[PDB]
Amino acid sequence: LQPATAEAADSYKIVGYYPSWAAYGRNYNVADIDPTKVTHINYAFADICWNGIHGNPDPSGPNPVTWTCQNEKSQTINVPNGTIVLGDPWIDTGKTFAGDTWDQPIAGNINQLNKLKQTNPNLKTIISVGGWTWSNRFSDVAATAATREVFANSAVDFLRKYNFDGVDLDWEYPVSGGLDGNSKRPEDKQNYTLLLSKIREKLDAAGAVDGKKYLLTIASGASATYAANTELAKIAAIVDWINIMTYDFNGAWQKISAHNAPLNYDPAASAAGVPDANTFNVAAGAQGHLDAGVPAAKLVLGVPFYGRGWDGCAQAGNGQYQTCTGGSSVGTWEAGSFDFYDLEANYINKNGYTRYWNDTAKVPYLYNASNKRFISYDDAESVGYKTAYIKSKGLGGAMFWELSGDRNKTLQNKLKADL
Repeated sequence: LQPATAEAADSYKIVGYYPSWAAYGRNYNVADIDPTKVTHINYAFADICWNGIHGNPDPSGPNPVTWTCQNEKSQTINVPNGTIVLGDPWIDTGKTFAGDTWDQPIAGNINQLNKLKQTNPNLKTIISVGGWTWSNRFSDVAATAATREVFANSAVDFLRKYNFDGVDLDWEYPVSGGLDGNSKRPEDKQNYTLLLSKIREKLDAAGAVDGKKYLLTIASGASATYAANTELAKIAAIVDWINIMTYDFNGAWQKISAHNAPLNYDPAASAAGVPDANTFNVAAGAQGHLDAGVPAAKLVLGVPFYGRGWDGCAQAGNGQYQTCTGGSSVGTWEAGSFDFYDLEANYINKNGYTRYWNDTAKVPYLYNASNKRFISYDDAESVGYKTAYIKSKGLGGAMFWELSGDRNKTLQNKLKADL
């Protein structure tokens, strides 16, 4: 091949999440990933040790379980409070896969991520810490110098041991929001910035020693409250980029149906009383970061490779913005949510579900008139509007949750084609 012409686009990021638990019943393994579709993979998740255990027993979350803090062999370790630990040692580093032999330090999903690099040397891997279920100790870590130091040094340790290229903090969320059982403080706003600065300090030193650049990112909330509760301009100066979670704006937890990731404001949503319709859309979320002073190149737009549904929605408006009986009792792996590949096989203009298009919000939805279910989702067309927005605003690229939900690579192919 002739050496290809360089274009500004050559530089968009495509950051795909891989959830560690996909390797269980979902039967979607790291080795199933096509690395050519992404620039970075965020591995979800590592956790934080506190008093020798980790996890979150909050019963309002989907996985109310704790475990001892362990090493890569699933043996209990004694580490200081605030240490980043493997979230699920067995699947992360213990299970063997094709190519593994007895004579290697680690196996599991993480070694398979490193194999994807060997085969696809342009790929970078990033460990994501936290998320919805494991955000309960961030406030405690960020609250004092000593635990910020422990956490930052442990991020270097983890990256070095497991050959990650970077670390990503998914604190959901500083100050307010997230699961009720999360530790929270007003000072989370300033403390988060200092946590990030300390991590950058340690990554800068480690990179100088190790002969490389280590990356630091966060996943941010898209609401105005998140922006008010964080120092986005200061964060942006420290991190390599921010992955904004421009999705989960509406879902099975509310009675009025609406969109998971509407791109633009639809006046009809406000007329319907959809909570926060004015601001709960992708463009408003991204614009809030730009308005705060986040450079566009440091803003990577989150895109969902799943939808959300409701049961018992009236026929009016084809189910859209209607007061339904509740969240959908059906879902691909958990009630209320639908992976895109499942939608492709079983729902989009199939089995009584008819597709409709909201041309203001620029997203599709399904309504089954016989059974009254409504599903908001994203498809190739709506992803195309989201990439058009990325390009128009000069954003850094796209992030998506998550690889196992896009099994046919339909949405990945769209991102690739557009970015």
